[PDB]
Amino acid sequence: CTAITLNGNSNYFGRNLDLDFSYGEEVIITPAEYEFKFRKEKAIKNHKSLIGVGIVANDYPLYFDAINEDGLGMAGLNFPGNAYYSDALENDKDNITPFEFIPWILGQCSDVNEARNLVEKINLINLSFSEQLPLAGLHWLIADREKSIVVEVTKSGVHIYDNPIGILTNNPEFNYQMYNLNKYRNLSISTPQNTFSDSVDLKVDGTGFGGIGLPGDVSPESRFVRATFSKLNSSKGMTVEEDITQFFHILGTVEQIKGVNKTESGKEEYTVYSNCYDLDNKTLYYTTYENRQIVAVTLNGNRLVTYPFERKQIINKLNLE
Amino acid sequence: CTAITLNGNSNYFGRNLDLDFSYGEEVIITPAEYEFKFRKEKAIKNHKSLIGVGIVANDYPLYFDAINEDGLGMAGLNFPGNAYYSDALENDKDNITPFEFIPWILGQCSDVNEARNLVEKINLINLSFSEQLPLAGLHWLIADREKSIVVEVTKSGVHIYDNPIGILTNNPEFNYQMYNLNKYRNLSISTPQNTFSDSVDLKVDGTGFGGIGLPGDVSPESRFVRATFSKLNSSKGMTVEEDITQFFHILGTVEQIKGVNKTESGKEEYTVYSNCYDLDNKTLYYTTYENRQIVAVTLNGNRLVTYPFERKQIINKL
Amino acid sequence: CTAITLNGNSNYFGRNLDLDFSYGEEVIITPAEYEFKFRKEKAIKNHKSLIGVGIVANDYPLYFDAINEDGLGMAGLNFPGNAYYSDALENDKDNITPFEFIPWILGQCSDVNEARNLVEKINLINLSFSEQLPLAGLHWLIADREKSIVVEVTKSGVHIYDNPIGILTNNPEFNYQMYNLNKYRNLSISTPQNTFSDSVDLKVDGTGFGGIGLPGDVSPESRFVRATFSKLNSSKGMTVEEDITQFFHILGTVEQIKGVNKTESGKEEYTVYSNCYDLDNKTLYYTTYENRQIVAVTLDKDGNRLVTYPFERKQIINKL
Amino acid sequence: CTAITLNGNSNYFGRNLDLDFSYGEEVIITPAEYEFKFRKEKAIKNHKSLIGVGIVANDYPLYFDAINEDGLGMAGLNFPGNAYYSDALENDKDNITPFEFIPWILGQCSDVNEARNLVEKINLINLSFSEQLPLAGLHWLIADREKSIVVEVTKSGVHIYDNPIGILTNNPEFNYQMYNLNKYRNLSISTPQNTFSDSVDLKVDGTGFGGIGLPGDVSPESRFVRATFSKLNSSKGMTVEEDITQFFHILGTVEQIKGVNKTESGKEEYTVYSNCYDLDNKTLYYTTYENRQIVAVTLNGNRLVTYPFERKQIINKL
Ligand SMILES: C[C@H](CCC(=O)NCC(=O)O)[C@H]1CC[C@H]2[C@@H]3[C@H](O)C[C@@H]4C[C@H](O)CC[C@]4(C)[C@H]3C[C@H](O)[C@]12C
Ligand SMILES: C[C@H](CCC(=O)NCC(=O)O)[C@H]1CC[C@H]2[C@@H]3[C@H](O)C[C@@H]4C[C@H](O)CC[C@]4(C)[C@H]3C[C@H](O)[C@]12C
Ligand SMILES: C[C@H](CCC(=O)NCC(=O)O)[C@H]1CC[C@H]2[C@@H]3[C@H](O)C[C@@H]4C[C@H](O)CC[C@]4(C)[C@H]3C[C@H](O)[C@]12C
Ligand SMILES: C[C@H](CCC(=O)NCC(=O)O)[C@H]1CC[C@H]2[C@@H]3[C@H](O)C[C@@H]4C[C@H](O)CC[C@]4(C)[C@H]3C[C@H](O)[C@]12C
Repeated sequence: CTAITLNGNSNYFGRNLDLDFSYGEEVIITPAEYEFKFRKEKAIKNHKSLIGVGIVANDYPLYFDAINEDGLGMAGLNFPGNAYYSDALENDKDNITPFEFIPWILGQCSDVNEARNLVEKINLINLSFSEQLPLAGLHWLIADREKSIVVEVTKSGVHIYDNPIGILTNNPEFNYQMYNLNKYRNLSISTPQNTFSDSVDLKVDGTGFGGIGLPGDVSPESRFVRATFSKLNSSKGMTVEEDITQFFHILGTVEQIKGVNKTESGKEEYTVYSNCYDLDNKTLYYTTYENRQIVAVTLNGNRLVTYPFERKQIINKLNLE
Repeated sequence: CTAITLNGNSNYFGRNLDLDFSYGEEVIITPAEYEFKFRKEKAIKNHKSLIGVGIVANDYPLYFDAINEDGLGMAGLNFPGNAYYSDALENDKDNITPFEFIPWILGQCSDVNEARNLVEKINLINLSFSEQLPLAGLHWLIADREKSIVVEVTKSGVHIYDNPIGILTNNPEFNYQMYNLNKYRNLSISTPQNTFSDSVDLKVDGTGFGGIGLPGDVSPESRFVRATFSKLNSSKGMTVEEDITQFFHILGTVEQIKGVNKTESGKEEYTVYSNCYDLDNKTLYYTTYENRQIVAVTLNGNRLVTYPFERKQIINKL
Repeated sequence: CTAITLNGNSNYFGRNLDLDFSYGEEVIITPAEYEFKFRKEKAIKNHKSLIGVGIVANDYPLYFDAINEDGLGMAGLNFPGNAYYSDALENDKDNITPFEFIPWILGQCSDVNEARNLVEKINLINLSFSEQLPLAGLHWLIADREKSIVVEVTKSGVHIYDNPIGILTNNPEFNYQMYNLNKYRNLSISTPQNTFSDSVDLKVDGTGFGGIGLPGDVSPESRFVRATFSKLNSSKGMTVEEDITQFFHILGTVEQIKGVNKTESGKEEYTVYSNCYDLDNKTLYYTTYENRQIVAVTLDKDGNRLVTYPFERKQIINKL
Repeated sequence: CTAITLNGNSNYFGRNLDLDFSYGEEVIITPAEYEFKFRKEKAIKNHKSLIGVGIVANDYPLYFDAINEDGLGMAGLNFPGNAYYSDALENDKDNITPFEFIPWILGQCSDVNEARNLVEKINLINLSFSEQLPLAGLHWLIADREKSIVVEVTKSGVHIYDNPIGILTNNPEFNYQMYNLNKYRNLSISTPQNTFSDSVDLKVDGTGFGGIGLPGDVSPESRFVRATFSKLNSSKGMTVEEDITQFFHILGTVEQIKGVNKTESGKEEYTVYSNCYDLDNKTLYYTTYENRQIVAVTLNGNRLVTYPFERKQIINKL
């Protein structure tokens, strides 16, 4: 997984979902009056509306990522072995499951400071959705038009990090990912000078020599460094449309193609989908492994509204046969 | 630039064009009876038809890359400083300009063996198209449904290589690009064993550790390595559409986004377009920096036929 | 700085000292009845005798590293910015200065277990030796013939780590150094198989291809990785002499030569000295940048006065 | 193997011998009137005196490396599969065996210019010293106080390269090794500026960050890069003693310790010996894997004078 933010003509938030199969992902709109039920807390019948990507099960929106009507976003990314959910209920804290976490925050919070105050006081409980859909360890990026935070709930407690670069992947923990950037300080967007030695006449026979050292593999640390470099150095766009186009290019630099990353099961990890939310305009844009054409749905009831993903390449054919 | 081939349900050939500006390139179809004129050789009045990408100047198709009706493809890629074009004509050679080279081969040859035979008799001469379009240094990938060759014309002469992997980028020369792969033999698609030492407990907290050491930057040698790793390991598709999708993902692994590669001039190098030719079906598929949605035109008079590129993002709004 | 342990025919502990300048360091033996004075604790008049390397100031042994008569070793290595020394006394603790730490542990402890029990009760306090000799940020490797620990005293408190590989350099903190090893699991001492793709005939035209990916620079994390690789894979010696030989080869893999590492002052950081303590035989072996020949000194252990041997800083060449 | 030159207060040449066993190497002085016999050329009764390292078989000095009385040095380094020795005699060339090569050059030449003239008319012939000492592929560094050349005799003939850096290891061929330096131009001896991005506050918590990217392994290409970086940046000494000390520190950067490099035989490759010749003072300095103490012998007869290497650690016990 890779999640990023971008500040341009509007303000954006999005992710690659990286997995060795598809859940049959869809656009899910949760209107204001869809009743959010909680395993261990009281229902909320009136809340902020959400748009995002996930699956519906038992008429519950299982968000992979989403935004709300105020342009606050939240994404769950794989965090195997580091996530620690409590086996105890707290009498003085909201006892919230991981699958309830996106609704709990995006339903009630208009910005990152409100999200942070609510997250500080949460008890994330170790309770699975169902036998079919068991828990797996996550961590979260939470973003608004101004800034982003990382939430990692581990054995040492609820950690909230200011995220100065608006980047997140998988393991390790965020301080380790941020520390890992320090050894790449020498990378550049332009042909560097010969600091190796002015006693040898080193030749440059192409462009891009300044990036040499940037890791190119799809390990989480490599994707965290490559996404950071690509995002922080990406050219400014003239329009919102150029920004969205640029955002999918940034997610592309860390995309996983089928065949380069074979999991323990022997299945191929790949970028199932990519998305870009325009936070200011509350619009979801997405692509899938199978379809390059961007698809847009805007957030404008007590029932979920769903649009299933097209998993076929939609080609503009100029001529037949 | 990066050019690749792929063998799947059908057989493919295509490239990224990486530059700091667009030339206003378009689809050009050159029909059988468009007359090819050469600066130092007899005109060809009747030839194979071409579909490709480039510009039309003075009613002449300046191809960046193209295929013919037989499914033979040819791409010119930047080769600055190494390309050497002769000021001298040779009476025992075909004297051909670099900009005439795609027409000369694709007009006349049905396959790579025929291409190699014609290249073996060539003398690439130092005459520019015009004062406004001077020669730049190029090398070529020539591919059919079965195999590919690289043509590099340098000070030491006309070099033709068998391309065992179907990959080409820019400098250096092909024997250096191929030799450069050897130090990456240890890379893997899978989590490796701890060979570092049995005496320390090294842990894996994520997938993709096998690839650690693959280069990520957009230098030509890094892109040669990354394209090769991505292409040779890419999963087989079950249909031609799955193959075209997979092809565009492979070119995506070595795409240049605006901002990460700033030239001597201070302009941003970027992937202007990406294309995939289906050689067996004679169909061109392409994308542009500005438009993710693939456009297709199939090769099915004596005048150039053109289809301008649309550089606007075509978004499906539900 | 790089500090290592090695287990062979005997058991060894030692370090590179990497600095911009020599500090006039020399061999210092502290005998059993040299009185150890502490700023905030009772003097120790009878203790284990020490042999190590450091400077003498106002008749006090300021050790860079040392062992005791029981073969317990301790080294202080640079840890700038991360080291945090307390401005206050702490209640149920021994209040010990950083310059007193080596005397405090090696004077009283015979093994790592005892060292750990003592460090658990310690508070390192922000008092300098003198105006001319202010405190620098350090962390410590403590080693015996069996095992080693790391001590890092930071803002979050006194941390003690089991050191499963017997390696320490500088920054970052020990959990970061250890985690950083994980990305190198694929390195090998032998020619690897082509796992890149069996669709391309990759050729091997020399030995050492298994190591490709091992970092070669003298940053502290690169030295941590390269020392770990060299030490864990180093061939076993047949004799104690072969072990000592090997130990100096291992420190050599992460030596800093003059010219490759230029500090902010313009001065080059370099390996001032390398040492190997034979813990079982209580013998200090050392080399200097200037002199390749190993010098040996054995633990002068009775008495009450510091005994010192200055470093030979000339190349001692066998002319036939 | 790694061979280097260094220019300081005097001028130096020397090498690491990297192998998985010892031949019982020794110092060999060949006097002026030891008769050099050649399998296919006229004997040389009077020549320049030699001091070097190697073995003596059948009263013949088999040098691994040596200098002569004029301060001209030559070293043979492993070059497996690339070295090609001729199965033909050439009437217009000197037909010299690989094991005669060092005597042929150092015996007759007073500097690298002269060496180049003689190599331009050599034919290295496929003729072994004996059944027990068969030919292995070599290439050569030839060095004087001013400059150095590399000789690689391959399938495509006798190649001679100016060596602008005074470094040699093993494979690949010299143009490939020099080309491979170009991707390291960004390395530095000082803490670099944050060029990665202004928008993130990257921290430096130690010294040596400028070298990040330098390869640390003992592959021939990694040793070439590392030796080059270490030698071109090494600090000047104010004395000859400080130069010799520095020289052993530079070779130490690319030394092979027992255990990190296992040959196809499963034996450990290690730096058997390191040497430093003072070319101006005609003095050999050497260390062995087993003895850190530097040993000196000066070049000051019909007979080889030889001193075995001590392979015991000579420790100063106070
Ligand atoms: C891509 C990863 C895969 C994680 C995983 O299973 N890793 C195991 C591992 O790597 O060891 C995450 C991101 C969003 C996750 C889903 C969302 O949180 C919504 C929902 C939450 C439920 O608790 C479990 C099912 C699921 C569909 C989740 C399945 C899966 O958890 C997803 C899709
Ligand atoms: C500029 C690019 C190569 C990319 C590049 O230079 N990027 C920077 C880099 O990689 O350093 C090349 C590829 C094909 C070339 C064109 C084709 O060969 C057709 C035609 C050939 C004429 O001789 C000169 C004009 C031109 C339009 C050429 C202009 C230009 O020469 C092109 C479009
Ligand atoms: C000053 C250097 C730190 C290295 C460094 O960063 N210098 C290069 C530079 O400044 O660029 C340290 C390393 C070991 C230190 C000594 C040892 O820790 C022992 C002892 C400890 C006392 O607390 C202070 C005096 C001193 C002699 C210390 C003096 C000095 O504090 C030394 C020698
Ligand atoms: C094999 C080594 C180089 C080290 C090596 O091969 N590396 C191990 C590896 O990388 O596998 C070379 C260097 C000098 C060579 C010798 C000298 O040229 C002198 C002499 C030359 C004779 O033609 C063959 C025997 C020999 C003793 C040679 C044996 C052997 O040919 C030597 C000693």
